[PDB]
Amino acid sequence: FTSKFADELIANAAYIGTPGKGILAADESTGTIGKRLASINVENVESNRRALRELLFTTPGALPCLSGVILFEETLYQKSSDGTPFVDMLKSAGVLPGIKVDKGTVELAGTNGETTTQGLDGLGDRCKKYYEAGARFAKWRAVLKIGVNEPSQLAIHENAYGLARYAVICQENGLVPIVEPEILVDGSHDIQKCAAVTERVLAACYKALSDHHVLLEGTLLKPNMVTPGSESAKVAPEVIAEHTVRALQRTVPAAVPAIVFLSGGQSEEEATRNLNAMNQLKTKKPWSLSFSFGRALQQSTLKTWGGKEENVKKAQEAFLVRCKANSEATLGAYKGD
Amino acid sequence: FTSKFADELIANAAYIGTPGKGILAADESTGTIGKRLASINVENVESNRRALRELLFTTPGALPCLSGVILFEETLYQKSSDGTPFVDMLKSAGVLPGIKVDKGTVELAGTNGETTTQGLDGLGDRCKKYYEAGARFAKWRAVLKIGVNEPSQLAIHENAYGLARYAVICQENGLVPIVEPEILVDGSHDIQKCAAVTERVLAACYKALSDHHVLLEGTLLKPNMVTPGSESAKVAPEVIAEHTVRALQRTVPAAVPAIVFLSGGQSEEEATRNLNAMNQLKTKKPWSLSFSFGRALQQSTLKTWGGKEENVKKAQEAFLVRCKANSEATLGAYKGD
Amino acid sequence: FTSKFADELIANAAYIGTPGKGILAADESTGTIGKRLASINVENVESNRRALRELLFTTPGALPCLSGVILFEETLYQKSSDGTPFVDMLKSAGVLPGIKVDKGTVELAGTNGETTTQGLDGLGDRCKKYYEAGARFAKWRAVLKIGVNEPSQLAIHENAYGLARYAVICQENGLVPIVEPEILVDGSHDIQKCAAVTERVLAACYKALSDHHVLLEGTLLKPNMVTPGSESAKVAPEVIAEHTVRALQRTVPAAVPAIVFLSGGQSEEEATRNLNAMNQLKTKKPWSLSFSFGRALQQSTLKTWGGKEENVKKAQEAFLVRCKANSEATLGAYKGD
Amino acid sequence: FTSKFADELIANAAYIGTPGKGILAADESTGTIGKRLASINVENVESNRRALRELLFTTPGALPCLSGVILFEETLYQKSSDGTPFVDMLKSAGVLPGIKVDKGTVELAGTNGETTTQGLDGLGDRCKKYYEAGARFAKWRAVLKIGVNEPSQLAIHENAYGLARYAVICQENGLVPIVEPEILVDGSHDIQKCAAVTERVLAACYKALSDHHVLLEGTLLKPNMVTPGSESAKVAPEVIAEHTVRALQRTVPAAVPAIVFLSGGQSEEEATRNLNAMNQLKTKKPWSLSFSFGRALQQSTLKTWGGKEENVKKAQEAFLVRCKANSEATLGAYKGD
Repeated sequence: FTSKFADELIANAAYIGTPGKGILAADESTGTIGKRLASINVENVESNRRALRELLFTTPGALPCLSGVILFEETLYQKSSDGTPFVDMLKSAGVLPGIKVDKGTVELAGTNGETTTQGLDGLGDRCKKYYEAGARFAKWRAVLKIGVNEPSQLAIHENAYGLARYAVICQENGLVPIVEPEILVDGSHDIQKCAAVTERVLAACYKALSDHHVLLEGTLLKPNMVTPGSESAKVAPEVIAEHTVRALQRTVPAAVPAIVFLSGGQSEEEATRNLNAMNQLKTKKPWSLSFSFGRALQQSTLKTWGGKEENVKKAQEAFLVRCKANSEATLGAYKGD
Repeated sequence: FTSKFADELIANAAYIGTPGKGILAADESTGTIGKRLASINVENVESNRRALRELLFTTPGALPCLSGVILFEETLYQKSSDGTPFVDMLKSAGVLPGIKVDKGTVELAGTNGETTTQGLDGLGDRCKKYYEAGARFAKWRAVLKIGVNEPSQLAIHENAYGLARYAVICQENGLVPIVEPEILVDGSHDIQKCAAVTERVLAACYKALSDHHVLLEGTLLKPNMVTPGSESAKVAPEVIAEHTVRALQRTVPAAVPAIVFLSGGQSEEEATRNLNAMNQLKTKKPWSLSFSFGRALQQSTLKTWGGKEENVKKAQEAFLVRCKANSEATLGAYKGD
Repeated sequence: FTSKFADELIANAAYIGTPGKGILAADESTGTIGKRLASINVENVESNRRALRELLFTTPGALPCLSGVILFEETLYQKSSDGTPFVDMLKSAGVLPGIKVDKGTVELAGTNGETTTQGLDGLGDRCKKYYEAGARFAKWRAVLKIGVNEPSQLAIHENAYGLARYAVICQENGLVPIVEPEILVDGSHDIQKCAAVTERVLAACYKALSDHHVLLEGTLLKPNMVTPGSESAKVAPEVIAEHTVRALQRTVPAAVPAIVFLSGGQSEEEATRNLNAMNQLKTKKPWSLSFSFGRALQQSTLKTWGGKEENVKKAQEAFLVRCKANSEATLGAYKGD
Repeated sequence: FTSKFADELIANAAYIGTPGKGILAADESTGTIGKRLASINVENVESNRRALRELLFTTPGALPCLSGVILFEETLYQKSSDGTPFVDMLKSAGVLPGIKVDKGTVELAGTNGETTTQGLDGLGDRCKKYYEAGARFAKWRAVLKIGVNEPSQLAIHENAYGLARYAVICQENGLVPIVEPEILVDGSHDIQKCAAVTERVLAACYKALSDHHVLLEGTLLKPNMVTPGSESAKVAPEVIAEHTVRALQRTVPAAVPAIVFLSGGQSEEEATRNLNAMNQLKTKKPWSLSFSFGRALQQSTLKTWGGKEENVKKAQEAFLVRCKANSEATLGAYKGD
């Protein structure tokens, strides 16, 4: 398998990992963004979703910190207040538009609330329409949990091979697949457990991608950082960095151009600090270590904004703060704000 | 000497050397651009200079290939057709605006047509106005020639210490100085001679910068590539690369973040190919090897454009071709057109 | 799985990959060395085997080019003419002694002459005795072939999991396992085929090693270079290098410290030139690229020596030539004889 | 200036900077070693100096940690107890023998106790004899002090140009020159002052080496680490590392293959820790950062070795500890002992 998009996939995937840049995940479904809007007393109508995404995308200074922005299908075709398609707004600034293509998760019978991710049906034709609409990368999220018997062989197998198949289809249709095998932080396991599970899961995913003949140079990885569980004592950025980078060195081929971490419920500042520490570690890292943050990029902007329009300039200043901080983190040059 | 701009100088100088980006030198005076406009039957009025710079700067896809654009003073204050100041147009795309600050050359008594560069008088106050107008780097060109007795000790000394003093003033006023000691190609000397002269000159320049207590991590170097003289047989990109990188390894401190080659006499394609070969050399290179090209970036765009407006879309496609090619060259990934 | 030897394994595996050094494979059994001795009219008695190994190991200048020497069990316990144990001779020069621990190959029923490698029975106790005798690394050779239906899923699976189990036992007993999945060069397949098969095989091997909880940082890889088949047209070193390094980038974790190529029927000079080209390639290589050569290091020495003792000084100068050339090749600094 | 030794100079200088290796400075004159021997109640006769250097050089395990050993003229021609010439002992183990060639310092009139280094007279003929005796590198120590008006322009100029001229003569006779501009720690100045003085001194030295047409690729630098003065509070290894590496980045061309730090006033453990921290700094370092230690390698060995021969095995185990620790420090892998 050589795609006709092979050169463009390799160029775009490498571009996403440009030092100083990372990805804004703005791909929250109509429901998920509902929750976010609720959490700051705003109705979930298309009026407000458009307003919020426009706030982000027209923040002075923000787009230059961004190699990519993950959109939801609605937003991919939406225009701003002045009739500018968001995808053009992105492109003008050198930002690749991305598209969430998974159709969410379902529970696996005979497991303890483990899931598999849906979305392969008609995915080829979707990806082609998305490419035609200006998308150049894709997202698919697989979710694994840590427990006594988790993640199970079945959960791993299903999620790895679901990611691999998604990756091929993406590449056939000119979209760089972000491979996202998220290991949830939930629990009182220690960082060593997280490390072992992350190592096992990534090794399963790269084996699957090899079996599916995926062009690794035309892909991205969006893994969790290796951290203690959500109920365990927090640990310094340097400890997160050591464990995380060691896990990646053990599993992720050099052919992969960039690793764009998910924040997974870490605070805005903590996510930045952890990423920074990874870029300050003197060790073999044959991939860019960057960000693909949603909540960790938007949380404080959502709050400053609240509802209406006096707080746009203030919320845009807040958004710039986090974009700039994460950009600095990719270069290992974040000093704190 | 610690500048209050020290952090911003270091961040901006590092930014210019971002993999995938380089500098467009669009800083040709009112007269020099006249020549270029003449050469394609366009009158040299402010109407057309603005139109040409706008053509370049509003090329879809081009700005993302550019970490910086060197402007002439006129262009620094000019706006586009839609009222956007060029410096804002550039910033929105993450491009640093730069300013040519030298006042040209004068001949040195007692030499064989060797020059020194003028421009120190009132330079501080100029740089400060330029900073306030949105400029964040500066350019000063010293010119050296190769002859039986050239470059002379006097020419070298004058040009190195003129550059050093310019560099300090720049940094005091928040402009990253591009240090440009251009060794002209004119003559029948071979590449070995060029190498020895380039090594001598750069060693003189870094000595001067040390004596002037310049913050090297807040500077840039725009040297000639090491090539045979104008009357000698041209040589393969691999040979240009070997001699050039060896010269830089011998002279340019690792503290300097990036080396942005001038194109000099070189064609569009030749400049790209030579830069690419440098980025394919596996050797210790503690600086970004990038581009600061004028004619090598504009030549084919100037021609396609000709005069008027049906040839804008076509000329912008031509400009994108060269921007994209040089961007690929900074990554060592240029495969040819 | 944490070994008590973990720190020493990681230090020794990293040591083998020291730039300027590689491995001499002198581990040919009593029969195989018989063939080699025959091929230059010498009887296969313990007298001569000792004489030949002593010739190699007492070559002025040779041992400094060697981070390791793979021995056969006989040689591990043998002394030189003057009562110096070879293992002390090696250690004095900073050379790690290694031990061949596989018991050869057997054919797999239902395949077309594909093999699996034997030797797991009592391997733990062997490795412990070998460690006590001064061995610090081990060798196990798996063999895969290329054909219409080869290598088969069964061959791959058997060889990968045989290597993995061998690797853990090694590490439990303080021997750095060289993981050697040799894909035989035999056939008229092209280099693209070799690339695809090498990529599939290595991916299967690292999956197995992960399943077996092997410490990658305490291992080595001895793969075939990626080459056209033995019956296909030879190609330039730079082509071998491009395909080989690409295959390794796609499959071998950064955690592995070093890759010591087998020569696999290449000539002395060709092996050196191919290794050199790999170290001249500007590309992400998170491991040392070195040599583990047998015939490619000894062939010309065997011949110069012949049988008799007038040709020792001459044969030792020949051996030094190849040691020195391969040492230079590890640094990318080999220019030809 | 092209030496006939140019290839061998470049290969040997690069060899000295092999990761995992550094230099033992055992070159203390008849007087200086007197002091060391006195300090542990041993008479300064050639009997005992030989015994001490033999102790070091015949330590099981030590030589593999060493790319070079700097000798005093006496030791260069000495043999061990068993008739083995030291230079053969070194070579057998892959260690380059080096020779101290300066003839000590003299005071500069019109300065405040500043010195210049002697030794240029007949140095060519000495270097040639030394090369013939098996030496392949050389050492010359310049001494600078830090005061209100020190180091003076005159002291710097004299020492830089003395080093440059020494370097040329070395290279003409096939010895890699170690350039050693030692800035003494004496005083109450802070680390920032040491940094500024080290940067000024090194910049003067590389300017001089350029003027003298020295082949940088065939040289070594032995500078002080950047530290607080002798009367100021000691500072953490990370702070030493940051200031030291920054000073070198600012001044030492990439063409120089290795920087072999002098230990100066530092303890064994402190020297190792500081070196290690430099190799753990994530920053552009286009040279090997290694060691050329005297006191920091020998101090604890001198003490364990009382004078008599029952304490040799114990003192050799102590010497191995420091060799092993510094070797690990060159790799950034020292964890403490």
